[PDB]
Amino acid sequence: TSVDCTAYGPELRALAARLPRTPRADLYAFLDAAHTAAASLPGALATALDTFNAEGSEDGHLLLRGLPVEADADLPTTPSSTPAPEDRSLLTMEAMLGLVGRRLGLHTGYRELRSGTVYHDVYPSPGAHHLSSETSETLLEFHTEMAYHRLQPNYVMLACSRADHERTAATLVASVRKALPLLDERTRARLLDRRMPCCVDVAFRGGVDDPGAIAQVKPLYGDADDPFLGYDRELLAPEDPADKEAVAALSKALDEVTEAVYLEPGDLLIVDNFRTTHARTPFSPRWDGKDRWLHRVYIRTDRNGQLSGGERAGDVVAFTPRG
Repeated sequence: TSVDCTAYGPELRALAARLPRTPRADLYAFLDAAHTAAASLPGALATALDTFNAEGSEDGHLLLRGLPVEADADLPTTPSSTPAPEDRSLLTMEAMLGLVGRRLGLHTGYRELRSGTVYHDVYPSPGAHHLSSETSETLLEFHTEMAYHRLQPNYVMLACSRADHERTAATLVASVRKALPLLDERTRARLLDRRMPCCVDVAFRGGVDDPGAIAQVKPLYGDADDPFLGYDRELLAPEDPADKEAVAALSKALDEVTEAVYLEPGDLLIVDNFRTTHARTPFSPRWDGKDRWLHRVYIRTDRNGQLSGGERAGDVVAFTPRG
């Protein structure tokens, strides 16, 4: 689902100007300012966000196009490392992630990931691990983000400050609502609410006492007529022949319903992480200071066990595997 925000430029630039200019120096105050400002988002944008937040969509994502973004020459050099300096001045796409993010829910950091930070710069880095956002030449395979984490976020938001030079990197999404109809009843029944072993990303490894402590992921769960999805192409490890068969059918159906989006500066993609897997195709970095640069945040909502009380936008949570 897409929303052309070009006409909202003036109003959005003004809302961004309401926010503290050094976000990380007091991130709780920054996100509180963004929440108050979110109540003034242009009506059609606010309605699209609230509708997506409550209902999701058949295609599993909400793409905002044409948000205000700095001209290329007016942006800093593309980052070469993580974490970001706490003194970094606010970028317009970060302001948009603050506004749009708080309209949906609570920004959340993960202790073991990206130094426990909340705003993550996504840029290519040499020798990247194959499951990493730092990849470029190799395809980043379809996966639900942190499917194995008890505190898995409802949304992953990606805002583009710079696209790759040749604009070849495409962000791919596959929605369980489009894939499900392609599966037969036997396959759906096998997957629904069925726990299967799942490895975790690099950041969360360590401390696994035995095979019994390995995370367990239900590939489909919830309402049988409109299930949530948990899938990770590389990490999910079905053991019985029937489970493998079922996961392979699910993998094929997701491939068959793949939708591609080329993020350009000013674009902000909201992925429904409980119903949609995402991936990114290959691109070749130039290592010239102007490589692809996205900003990523994770958003928790009141849906399914993400919150237990007292949480604030800006909190950083620790790891607990599902199971």
